[PDB]
Amino acid sequence: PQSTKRFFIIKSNRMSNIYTSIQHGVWATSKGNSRKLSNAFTSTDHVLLLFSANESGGFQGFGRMMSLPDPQLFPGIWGPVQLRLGSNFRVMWLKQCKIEFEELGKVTNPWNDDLPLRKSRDGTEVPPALGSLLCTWMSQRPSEDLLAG
Ligand SMILES: *O[C@H]1[C@@H](O)[C@H](n2cnc3c(NC)ncnc32)O[C@@H]1CO
Repeated sequence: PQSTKRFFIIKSNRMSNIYTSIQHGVWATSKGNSRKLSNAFTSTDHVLLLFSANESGGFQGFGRMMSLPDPQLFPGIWGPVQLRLGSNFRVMWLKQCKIEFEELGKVTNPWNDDLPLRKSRDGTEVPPALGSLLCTWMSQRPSEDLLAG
């Protein structure tokens, strides 16, 4: 499928990887999600990534996928978990913020089996009407210095 904008929820089990992503403009995901994001990148004008650390209760910001996975990009930057991930790709964070899932009220995702937004696994796609609004709301918040600490 070809389209203008697509939106994916990214989960991280460690805050340090979010900090590394922000400092270096890089991400990597599971091998299966890497194929999904790669297919989206080559078929979509803009692939937006909405970042939510595990057990953080919400989103820390969003960014645009800028390149395809590349084994030569920052090899091994995540440590040994690199072995369980696809290759690294460039991401440009467009906003760092704090928005809790609870602030959005009850929201479910029709592209993810009617699961609550807060129950999204890594790589979950959201429909464009919802994804666009999530990015708009994030952009309208004050920027948060996530690297504080
Ligand atoms: O639920 C997810 C998730 O939080 C985690 N995940 C996926 N991709 C990453 C990265 N990329 C650098 N860093 C930390 N955690 C990550 O994996 C589980 C699924 O096993």
